[PDB]
Amino acid sequence: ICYDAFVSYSERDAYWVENLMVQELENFNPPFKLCLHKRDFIPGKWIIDNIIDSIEKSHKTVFVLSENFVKSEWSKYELLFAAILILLEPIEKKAIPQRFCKLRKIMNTKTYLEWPMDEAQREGFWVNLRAAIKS
Amino acid sequence: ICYDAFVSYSERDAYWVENLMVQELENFNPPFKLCLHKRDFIPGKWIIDNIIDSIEKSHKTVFVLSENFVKSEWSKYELDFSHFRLFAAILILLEPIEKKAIPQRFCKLRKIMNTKTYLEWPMDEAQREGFWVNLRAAIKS
Amino acid sequence: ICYDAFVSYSERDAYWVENLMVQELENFNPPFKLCLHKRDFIPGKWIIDNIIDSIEKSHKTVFVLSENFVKSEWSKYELDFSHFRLFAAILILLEPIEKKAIPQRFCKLRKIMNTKTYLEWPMDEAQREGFWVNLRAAIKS
Amino acid sequence: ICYDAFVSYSERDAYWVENLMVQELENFNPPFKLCLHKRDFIPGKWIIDNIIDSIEKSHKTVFVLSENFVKSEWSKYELDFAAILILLEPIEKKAIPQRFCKLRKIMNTKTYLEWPMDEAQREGFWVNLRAAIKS
Repeated sequence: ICYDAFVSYSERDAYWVENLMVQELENFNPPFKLCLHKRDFIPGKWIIDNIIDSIEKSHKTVFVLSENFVKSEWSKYELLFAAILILLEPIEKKAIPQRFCKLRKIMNTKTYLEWPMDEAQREGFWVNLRAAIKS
Repeated sequence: ICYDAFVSYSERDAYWVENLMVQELENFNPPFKLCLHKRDFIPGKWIIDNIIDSIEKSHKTVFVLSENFVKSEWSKYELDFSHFRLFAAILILLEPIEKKAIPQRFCKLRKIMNTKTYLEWPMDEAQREGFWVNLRAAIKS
Repeated sequence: ICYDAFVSYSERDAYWVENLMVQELENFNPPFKLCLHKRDFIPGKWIIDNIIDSIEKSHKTVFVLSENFVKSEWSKYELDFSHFRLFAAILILLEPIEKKAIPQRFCKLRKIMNTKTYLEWPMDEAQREGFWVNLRAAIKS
Repeated sequence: ICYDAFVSYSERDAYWVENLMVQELENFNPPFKLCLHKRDFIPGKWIIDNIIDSIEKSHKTVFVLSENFVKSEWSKYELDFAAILILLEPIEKKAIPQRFCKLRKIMNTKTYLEWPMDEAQREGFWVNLRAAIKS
């Protein structure tokens, strides 16, 4: 085991993950060891490779859910269920196709963390996230 | 499986790989069949593919370490290609690399640089005769 | 698995599949989960895969056989998807076909028209009420 | 088993395969059951699928060798591991890159059949072939 978490996010949500989340975690004290998929990996796309082995070499895996993540990043996983979900923006459970089940399942169960649209509550969001990670 | 070794290096440490090691390994008798990174990858296909097909079509992969390579090439072999479990891979430490200067995300390489299991290019021309003796020794293992 | 069954059919045989089979299966109670070939296959993906992403994403595969079908869409499963050895796959037979008009390259489909293992869709405006019951039971099987 | 033989060839040698070869066999009597790869399968490219399986469904496997066969068809074999070879055009064992070795093997095994450069021997070319095919 090498990192405390594998963060699977989408190139669009990149800003949030590589900037803000990285700030509230990799710059914590003591710091968290993060393996950001989109930042650390060759921007080419894959599966067997790393992902699993990279995941299995990190204490936890974070899926930064959002509509962007559905379009382009989920598609693979459907085709770890330990796993920490993060709902960055509200996704319409319905608006989610019926061919993307495992998501729905893992979704509805509610083993997820919801990022707040209210600046004030962010301070707490992390607190729960770090806790979840360090769980 | 057509090569003896797939040498992966940085353009920075070019001269050495191309003008010293190659001579040393290719001319040696008998000679070695080498696949060469920044000097001989096939068109069309994208690099990473070439890199793979190479890593795949050759007995061993010889990595030429150097702060500049750790900064621009090593990420690949420890992540995107983790599934290749390359860590039999031979490592050459061309120059010195302080451990603490190694990105924290690179645990395989850190374990490498701690286990001191790499061929270290000597600065005393005298000792190279031996360097070369283990490099082949290694490749041909 | 994310779908109860994946219906593979021609475009000439739609009304049947898309209006009846749907009504009878996607409106039962409790309703079924169906993946209709010429209806829910995504764009950004190439058909073949689009298929493999359904075959595997469903408990069973329903092959609405017809004359047209064999002509315009059977090949795919005779060799392309011949590694999946689909022959648990349900085989419907919506209309008659002369076993002599079936291409000789379609070995497997031959065996299909011999062991006559499939649900033939009846002309009997009465014996049909039982086709769909044999259908569901094949799916839910 | 179901096919008399399998034909692996480069899209660029089709006119010879999908034409001369066929009108010489699939149109013989009794006709041969041939499954030409570039002709019958979907133009998508793969490996596990078909090929080995479709191969395990023919009494033989015929490779139509030629510079074009290497540029687009052999690369696939060299990486993965009865066989009738049909050298269409003379291919110098030199031009064969050091990365096409399982090839220089089969090649330097001279277990092939050459396409004659003289109209005369043509009619004969087809004989030896049909032989090896049915044999």
